[PDB]
Amino acid sequence: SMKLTIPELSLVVLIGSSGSGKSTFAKKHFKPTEVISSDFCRGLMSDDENDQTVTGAAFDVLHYIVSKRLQLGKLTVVDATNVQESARKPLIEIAKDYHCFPVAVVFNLPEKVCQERNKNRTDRQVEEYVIRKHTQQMKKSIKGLQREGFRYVYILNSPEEVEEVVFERQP
Amino acid sequence: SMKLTIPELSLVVLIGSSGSGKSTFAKKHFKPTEVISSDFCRGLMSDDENDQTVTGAAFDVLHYIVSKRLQLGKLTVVDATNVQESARKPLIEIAKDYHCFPVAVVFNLPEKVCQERNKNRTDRQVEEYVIRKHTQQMKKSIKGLQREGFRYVYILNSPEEVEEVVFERQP
DNA sequence: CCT
Ligand SMILES: Nc1nc2c(ncn2[C@@H]2O[C@H](COP(=O)(O)OP(=O)(O)OP(=O)(O)O)[C@@H](O)[C@H]2O)c(=O)[nH]1
Ligand SMILES: Nc1nc2c(ncn2[C@@H]2O[C@H](COP(=O)(O)OP(=O)(O)OP(=O)(O)O)[C@@H](O)[C@H]2O)c(=O)[nH]1
Ligand SMILES: [Mg+2]
Ligand SMILES: [Mg+2]
Repeated sequence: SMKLTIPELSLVVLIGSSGSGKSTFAKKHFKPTEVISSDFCRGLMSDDENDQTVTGAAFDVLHYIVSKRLQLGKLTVVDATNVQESARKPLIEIAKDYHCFPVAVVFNLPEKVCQERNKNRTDRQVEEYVIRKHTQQMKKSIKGLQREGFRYVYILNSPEEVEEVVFERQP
Repeated sequence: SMKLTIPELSLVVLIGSSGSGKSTFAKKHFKPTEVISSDFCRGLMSDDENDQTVTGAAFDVLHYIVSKRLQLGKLTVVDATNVQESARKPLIEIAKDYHCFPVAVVFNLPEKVCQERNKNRTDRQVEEYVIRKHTQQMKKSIKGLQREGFRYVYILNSPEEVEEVVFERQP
């Protein structure tokens, strides 16, 4: 296995294109109440599936819920694309304010893996250009994550490595 | 600053071309007895500064000293180039054997910075082709370090980032 | 400088 160490109080930020397997991974490794996804926060704002007209409100709600869980000292996982620096920065600042380590888990998979998974999804699908763009953004982001303020940066480079991951939580 | 977290029980493996500043960095951040350098181990095998033939024995000696220190529960830093996967593999095995975390600290500096520091050092220089080779080997190594078994991988991407490092040791 |  590939062991990824995280502090008992962490903010775990998943970073990956649509189709990279972020939500699948979060379900496998974390309790449901530890995981706050952008899709869930959109669903609070709208009774339409994956409503694109409420994006800003949904991310405001995600930041708020994340902050209040960290205030209570509860480990939290942010399940969103997080491929833009502008997306990650508030999460780093929130972790700081609550004396929490921010941890990056990056799904560094080839674009084709994500494009192929996308076409077979039974929940929702995105257009090909979205995944092309996310993948470019993700790859561009890797080098500067430590400098951005992530205390541990874990990069997963294939489905096989993702599959092998085990988390070790430290008190 | 850039905070690098390491457990009190760590094997810290410095990875970098000749000239990248490994020994200077080790001296700034760790106690002298914590640092085992390949240069010191060659010196135990020969007073001939340029006796090429002692390299294999010197690394056997280095590995054994590291083993015994980790067995004693003493944090140890390996001060050698560590740019070949074959050099890192036995160090990872040692850390595992004594239930210690192997940590990678990578001096990802441009070849030119290393070449210039080599030209200007007054202690012991290497030939230009050596630094060209080391830098190529170092860059090729970065992606695979986590999969080799390093539990924390810290990449320093400029002299500015190297100077900003502070270690936080956690027990 | 793991030649
Ligand atoms: N074979 C295999 N398929 C996977 C794996 N992980 C995810 N998938 C499939 O890939 C598709 C996308 O997975 P998700 O976890 O929803 O991807 P995501 O990164 O959350 O995507 P977004 O929510 O759009 O950002 C789903 O149909 C998954 O079942 C995996 O580890 N192995
Ligand atoms: N300006 C500046 N010079 C440095 C720094 N670190 C090292 N140097 C200089 O670079 C030269 C080599 O530094 P070392 O620490 O000996 O490099 P090394 O990586 O141990 O080299 P090898 O033992 O040959 O593998 C010395 O002359 C240092 O004074 C630094 O952080 N800033
Ligand atoms: Mg998802
Ligand atoms: Mg040195």
